[PDB]
Amino acid sequence: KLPPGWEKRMSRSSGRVYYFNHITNASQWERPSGGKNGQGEPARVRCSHLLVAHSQSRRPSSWRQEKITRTKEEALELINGYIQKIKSGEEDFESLASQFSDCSSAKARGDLGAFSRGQMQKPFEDASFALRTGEMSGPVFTDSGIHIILRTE
Repeated sequence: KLPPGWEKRMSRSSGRVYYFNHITNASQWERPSGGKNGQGEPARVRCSHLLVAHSQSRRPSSWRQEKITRTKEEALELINGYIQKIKSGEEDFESLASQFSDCSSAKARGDLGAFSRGQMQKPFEDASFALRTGEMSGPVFTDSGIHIILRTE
């Protein structure tokens, strides 16, 4: 029971019963599913993401600032914060991706078009293919920094 990645947990020092995904890093009270077996995975998936980079990113630069100084932890604070804002409904994913993303895709609502396994960084890819149409991920790390993936197709 539970699609690839999913699991049942309980937050530290806080009695919370919810679902967690080891691949997407998504957290939610609601159960992801409710009999669709041998479902495997699609061959292609269109995705949008918002990327925050830190000092250890392969390319500590982006269209937002000539030189990235923020640390890993600081960049993670930002992701979380953007996630908090997305989920609360206070701010949609696209506008946040267009305002703060460190990938040139920011000028495209953060879209990346449909892709298949092979091109993207394995961490980002595994997440993307583990996400379902309309689902959003939790923090995702790659040599580019920390992402927030949103599968559109």
